[PDB]
Amino acid sequence: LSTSLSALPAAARDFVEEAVRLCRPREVLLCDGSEEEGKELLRGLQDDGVLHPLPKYDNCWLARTDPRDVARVESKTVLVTPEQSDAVPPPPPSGGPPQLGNWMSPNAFQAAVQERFPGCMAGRPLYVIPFSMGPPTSPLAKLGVQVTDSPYVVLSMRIMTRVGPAVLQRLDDDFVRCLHSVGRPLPLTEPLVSSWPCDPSRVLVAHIPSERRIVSFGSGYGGNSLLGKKCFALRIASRMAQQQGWLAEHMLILGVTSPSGEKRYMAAAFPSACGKTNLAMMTPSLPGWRIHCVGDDIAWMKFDDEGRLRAINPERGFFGVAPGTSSRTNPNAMATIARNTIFTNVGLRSDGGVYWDGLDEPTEPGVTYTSWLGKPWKHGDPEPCAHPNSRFCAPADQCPIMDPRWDDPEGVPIDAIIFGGRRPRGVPLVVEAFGWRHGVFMGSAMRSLMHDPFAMRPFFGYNAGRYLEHWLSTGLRSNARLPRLFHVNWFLRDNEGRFVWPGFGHNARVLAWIFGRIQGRDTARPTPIGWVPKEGDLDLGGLPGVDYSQLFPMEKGFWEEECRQLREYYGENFGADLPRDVMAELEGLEERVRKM
Ligand SMILES: [Mn+2]
Repeated sequence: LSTSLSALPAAARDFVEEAVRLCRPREVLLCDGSEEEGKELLRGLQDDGVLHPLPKYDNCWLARTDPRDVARVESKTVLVTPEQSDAVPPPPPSGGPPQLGNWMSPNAFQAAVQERFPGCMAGRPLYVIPFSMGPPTSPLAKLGVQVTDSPYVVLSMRIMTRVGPAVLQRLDDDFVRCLHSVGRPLPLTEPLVSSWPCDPSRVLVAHIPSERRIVSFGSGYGGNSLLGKKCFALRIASRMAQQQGWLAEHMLILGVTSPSGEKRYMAAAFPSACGKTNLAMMTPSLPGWRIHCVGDDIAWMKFDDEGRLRAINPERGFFGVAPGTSSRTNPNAMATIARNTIFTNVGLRSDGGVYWDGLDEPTEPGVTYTSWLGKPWKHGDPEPCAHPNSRFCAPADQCPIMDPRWDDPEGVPIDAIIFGGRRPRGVPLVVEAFGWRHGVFMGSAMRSLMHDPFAMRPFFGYNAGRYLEHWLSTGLRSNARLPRLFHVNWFLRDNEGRFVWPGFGHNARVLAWIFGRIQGRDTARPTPIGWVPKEGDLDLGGLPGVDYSQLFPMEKGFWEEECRQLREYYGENFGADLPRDVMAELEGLEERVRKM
């Protein structure tokens, strides 16, 4: 933290001074990403009452939020473009709520800024955060400058991105301007809740791609405030990608090594509550196989000169949902979050540790709890101890299975892309697409019952139909080594309501099959929905009782209904903006189902 801004290049300096004149902060501080700066930020945050130390652990801290500021606010998140059709398809003609993004006109956007930002930082320091999305020297990396009046945001951006000097050395006119304020100028006219400033009634999270700009007001929380995380890495980036010939995706990236020494990388898009982080840092249950984590949320991908799809993880840390995390379910995540971690809205224990539903850290008898609301809590309370969207924010380099190339500037070659879902019936354990367009259809048809195409539903940066067109166009690249495309479902249930598939480390068996398919192996049989593993070619050795026929249902009734639902979904939500090739795939599936 320094008041000297002379190291900022001209365009970055211009942006900072614009924000200063608008927001009227008490002082202006340039962040350098150093260890000493982190200690300073922590001290101020503890003094402000925002952070509780967690003396059970090594340098971990707990923040709590105002109950009105606990998650991304989709209804207040908007794309700002001169033409509405550049941002979103036509409104559902039957009058249903728009579900592929919100549009705000430039006129309306500017008027909204003018109601909110003038003088919003009075009495507060403004912090300048120069940051890189990706290793700063990667050809796939992109820079930003975020200004904010939240030390909490500064601390978390330091973890989630690359911040400081090394970024400054690369900074020119080409960066994303990221303007943030909690919207609580001093003096306060009423007490805060949990020392957490916000302006919930006026929250606005705006994306202005034509201006390389993100503007976020009134929330201090994760997806709204850490502008690299979703605003930049998916919304702004997806539009850049469409214009510049790459892909910015809501995908984990992992490396899979066979017992015989070959390594393949795979990306996977999962909607919420499908075990995304459990897959990305899985400990495999097939002897000889290794899994490494490259990232568990965002993937930026571009074809190289040889036609290989190269991916980087543009983030430097994990901002993960805490509830459910345990040594039983994810020992790698437990190791990642054991030190130098900021927890938000989890429970606090009398022994100075944390608590959330599912946590299995041994604790002494007589240990007691305080909920994320600051109230005493005991098991059986109608409310959870930790908020369901409570988070850890931890450096990625603490994950024991980080891939050796997780921060390699060249990126890793992707040979499979996996779409995920959670269905009790109908959708097989694993299916491979018959080709590129068929796979793009599978991605567009993902569910979460809600539809979540490519797991991008809340994160489109431009017309979702045109994003599907971009995916189709991408497959036409001359001499591209296109990854094979798959859809997986870990969550089929049997007649008794128990899972047919044990999941977790056994998911490695599904990755092993996919690995073999990448290798050109003759291990599949055709079905109306795509290729499935032949019985015997999916390794079920050591899984006695697991019933192959239950893992690969082929139910005509289910698919007839699924087709009806998709047709209605496409018609209402994409209309004329749906690419013909996608509709053609639905029509093909319909005809194949007719003959089954
Ligand atoms: Mn995500």
